[PDB]
Amino acid sequence: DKHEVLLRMRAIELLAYWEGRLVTTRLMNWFGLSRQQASADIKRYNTLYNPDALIHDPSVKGYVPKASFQPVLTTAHINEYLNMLSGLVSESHALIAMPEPNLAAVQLPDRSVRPEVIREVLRACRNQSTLKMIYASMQNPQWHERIISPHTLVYTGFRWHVRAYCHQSKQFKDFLLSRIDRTPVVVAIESVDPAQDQQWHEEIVLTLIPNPKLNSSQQALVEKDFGMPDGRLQIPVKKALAHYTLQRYQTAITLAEAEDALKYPLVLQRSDIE
Amino acid sequence: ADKHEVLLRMRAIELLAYWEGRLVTTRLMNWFGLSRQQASADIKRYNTLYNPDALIHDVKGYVPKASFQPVLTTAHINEYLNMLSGLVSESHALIAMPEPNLAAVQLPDRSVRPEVIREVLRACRNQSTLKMIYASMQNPQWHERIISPHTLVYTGFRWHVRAYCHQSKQFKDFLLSRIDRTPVVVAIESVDPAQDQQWHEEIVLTLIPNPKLNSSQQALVEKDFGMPDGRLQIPVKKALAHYTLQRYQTAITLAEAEDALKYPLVLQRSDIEKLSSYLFDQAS
Ligand SMILES: [Cl-]
Repeated sequence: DKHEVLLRMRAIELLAYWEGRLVTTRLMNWFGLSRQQASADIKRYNTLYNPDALIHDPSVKGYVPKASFQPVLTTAHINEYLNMLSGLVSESHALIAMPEPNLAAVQLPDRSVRPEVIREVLRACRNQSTLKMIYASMQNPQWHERIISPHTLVYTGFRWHVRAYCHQSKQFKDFLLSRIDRTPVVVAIESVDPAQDQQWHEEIVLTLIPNPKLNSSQQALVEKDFGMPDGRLQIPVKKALAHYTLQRYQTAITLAEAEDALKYPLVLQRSDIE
Repeated sequence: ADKHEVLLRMRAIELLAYWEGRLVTTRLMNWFGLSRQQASADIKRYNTLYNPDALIHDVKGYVPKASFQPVLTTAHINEYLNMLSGLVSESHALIAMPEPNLAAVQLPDRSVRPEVIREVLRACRNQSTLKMIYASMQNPQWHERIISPHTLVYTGFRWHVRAYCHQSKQFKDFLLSRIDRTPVVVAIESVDPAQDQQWHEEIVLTLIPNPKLNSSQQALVEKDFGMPDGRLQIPVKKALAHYTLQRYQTAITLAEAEDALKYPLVLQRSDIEKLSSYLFDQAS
């Protein structure tokens, strides 16, 4: 089964698992299917993908998941349900998306990343090319020339950057896409092998724990909030993405942050701080 | 004429052209499982019915005309990432790699249970009243709450339901990770969500570069947030204002603001007064 069919199989699984009820009319409205094709899709799911996981409930005039029901196409993350609904309605321009009634999603609409920059940066990552561009940083906020060999575009959840060799500092660094003036241009200067970006290829395990300033009842709640399996979250990450992962989890890194236990219920275990 | 699946192929053509500057027929064929004949028919359709002569053959595929404008998508990079992320199954990963040269930092949620979503969502749709078991940082022992939920909210970090709390007679935010077992529908008359004043009242927050940064530094913050007058104006519901400020990593306190390079973006001092008390909007 190819993309079209699988996306419908995925929608059947998600409606049943997260809503607890699947009616053909929802599938019809989502995909513009006939009632016949929608019914046949539910049959294919209940026959080929998740055998007898769905039970017709004539009362609720719909299908419900059996108590045995486990997803087979999706992970059991609620992220899967939000991603399905968001793909049916694009509102990436909105501060607050409303993919369906009774659901609001807080977004960060990004206007600052130009297509002409992405086009060049992505081509240079694919070609392992070198770029000449105009940049500004907090350290050096006057526009200046930079020569970079990019390997990977990165979305942090807040900002876009490219991981690139800087030919002046001879270091692998993170370059903000919002801070590139005009169109980068390809130059015939030898690029550095991305396999030499140690921080990028080296993995570390971050251990996040409930804030020690919380009482033990409050700590049990933090374990629940983060679905911690054994009183911690262990997150394997590339060294060069570790800082961004911690900010994505809103983890306390600093002493004054960890002191505000209500604001920062999650801290990085000290050994890892080093 | 075009249903979801055809509209997805059209958007994909447009986003590859606009963001990558090149559309290779093999990319289409692999993404949607098309023959070269179906792939070329899709390009012909976008080029005929959607964006007349926007694409030209050249590379085993097509390039945007110099006058190329997107017709199906806003010029937000979010649309490109959304399209790519829809094609692969990576909602579980710390770091998604939706294509070989793009890494996305994600927050996979491990705490929201489907039996809770099933009951809360149905109750939102039905305007029902629920009894449930809840714990807060204030009262971290399990206790009963009686709620009339109206909206599920994802903040970018956590999931909550906006609901009327029948004991406190106040609309509050209940974290979905803090419900134990399955909520039960009860006979109590639900409360009209039209009475949630904080949900219905819109406000406008003003975000500025951190005044501790020098003039040159402040100009880059303006470039980062596409705000060339020096102010970013955020219209938002009062009950979502704190979540918006957090999603933007904005300083709201003096102590926060004092750290310029951690908080380059700050809330205007005169707007602090318009904000609710965060940890009074949270259920007990
Ligand atoms: Cl790529």
